[PDB]
Amino acid sequence: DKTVRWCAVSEHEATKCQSFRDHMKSVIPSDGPSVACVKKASELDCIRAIAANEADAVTLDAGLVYDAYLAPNNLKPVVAEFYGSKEDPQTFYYAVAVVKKDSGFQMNQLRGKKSCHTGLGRSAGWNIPIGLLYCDLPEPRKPLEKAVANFFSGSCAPCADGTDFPQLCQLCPGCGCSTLNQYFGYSGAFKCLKDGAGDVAFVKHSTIFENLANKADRDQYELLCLDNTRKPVDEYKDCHLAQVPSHTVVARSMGGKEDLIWELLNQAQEHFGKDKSKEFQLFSSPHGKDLLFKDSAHGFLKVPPRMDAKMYLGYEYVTAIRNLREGTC
Ligand SMILES: [Fe+3]
Repeated sequence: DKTVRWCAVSEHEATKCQSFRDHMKSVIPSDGPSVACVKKASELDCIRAIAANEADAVTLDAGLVYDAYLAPNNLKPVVAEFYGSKEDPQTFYYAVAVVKKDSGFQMNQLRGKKSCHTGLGRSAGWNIPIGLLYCDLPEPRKPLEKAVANFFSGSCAPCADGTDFPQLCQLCPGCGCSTLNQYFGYSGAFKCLKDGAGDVAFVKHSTIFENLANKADRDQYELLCLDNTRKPVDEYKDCHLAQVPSHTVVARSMGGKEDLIWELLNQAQEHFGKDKSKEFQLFSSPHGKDLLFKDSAHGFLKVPPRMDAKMYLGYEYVTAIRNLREGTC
């Protein structure tokens, strides 16, 4: 029963945040918790702000959860999104590589292609695909951006430094790290492919389904599998790059209001979860896709007491991330 300062990244998320706040007021008693909205330019800024006691919560892709746990931020995950359905919640998802039908190349022929990424340091759009191509990348592999810029003949990697690596923002000038960059995120990375700027988009299994309603439109796309073959977008379970942890809401390790955060989100998913309301929806919005939370999420699950980021992500994934900034071949 106090205020939770939610960190909204840019204009769109801010708008949804304002709606979230108002609708919650109309249904949460006077002794219930409330939402306040803080607008930031990026997720990176949100991490700082929470650590500096300027905000209290923000949902992050598991890839960014690692950087949020690192000093001097020291944030911890408190609430996780789950996908699939309520009967059988999936606390993970599939990273896939989407391409257009008959484009003519396999996984082993990516050098020279144009790639569309959700964002720098993110699970599906960066960490996984780059981790798999790592050794096939040219040297030096430090900084990593360098190698990626030289592997592909241009790409869109939101949040990257366009000054230092201009090839990385070739498909999306500036490399905007928010929805203001139309090619940002899952659906942004997909549009980058659909519009014809890129040859491959690294997103999740639900992305194409979230964007193309007709099975006939989806039939014009395919998935690149690790065995250098292609498969239909609905056969992602046999044709994906990896399984990664679900997105999660992070908070301060000290005086982080984890109790209020859970109390709020739990009431939120009950009143405005999937199919629960005509006035407001927590997992969709006329203002855009994946705002504040993923459209593909069906609810939340409280993370076990005082769990750290390494434990949440898993040693295998943590290990994958570490090598990404070091590794040999
Ligand atoms: Fe993600």
